[PDB]
Amino acid sequence: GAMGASRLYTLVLVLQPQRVLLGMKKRGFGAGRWGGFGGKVQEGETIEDGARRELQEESGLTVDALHKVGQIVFEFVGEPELMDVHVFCTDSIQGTPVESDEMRPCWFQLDQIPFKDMWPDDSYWFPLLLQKKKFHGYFKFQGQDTILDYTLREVDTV
Ligand SMILES: Nc1nc2ncccc2[nH]1
Repeated sequence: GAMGASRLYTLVLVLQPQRVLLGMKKRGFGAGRWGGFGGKVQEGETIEDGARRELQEESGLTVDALHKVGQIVFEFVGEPELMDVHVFCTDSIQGTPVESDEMRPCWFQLDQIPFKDMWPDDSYWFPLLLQKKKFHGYFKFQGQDTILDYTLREVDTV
C-alpha cells in the first residue's frame, strides 16, 4: 500500500575539524541521548530556515551557512506517520552554546563520538557525515532501541 505520510524535520550537526557539538535531550522522546539540534518545520517555513530556527532555539547559536548532508526517514512500529529528517552541517558558528529547556550541550572530540549514548542509527550514517559523503537512509524502529529494518546509500545529491 501507499507509503505512510511523513512529518518534515531538520537536524543540524555543528561539526568542526576536531570536534562536534551535541546536545543531550533532557525530556520527552529520546531523552537521555546525545544528538544534533532540530525539530519540526513550521507551516510556510523553508527547510533551511527551520533548521536555523531550531538550532537557535535549542542551542542559542546562529550560523552563516548550513550545508545539506543527508536525509533520514524514521518509522516507529505502531505509529503510521514517518519522520522525514533533513540533515545539515555547519562549521562556522557565532556565539556560545547555551543550555535550553530541551538540550544540554557539550563538545565531543571526533575520536570520542559518544555512540553508546546516541540513537542506534547514528552508528550507520554519522561516519558518512564525517567523511563528507551525502546519504539517504531509512530506519524502522521497535521502540527506542531496536532496529527492525534499515536502508542506507551514499548519494551525490541530497
Ligand atoms: N539520530 C536520531 N535522532 C532521532 N530522533 C527521533 C527518532 C529517531 C532518531 N534517530
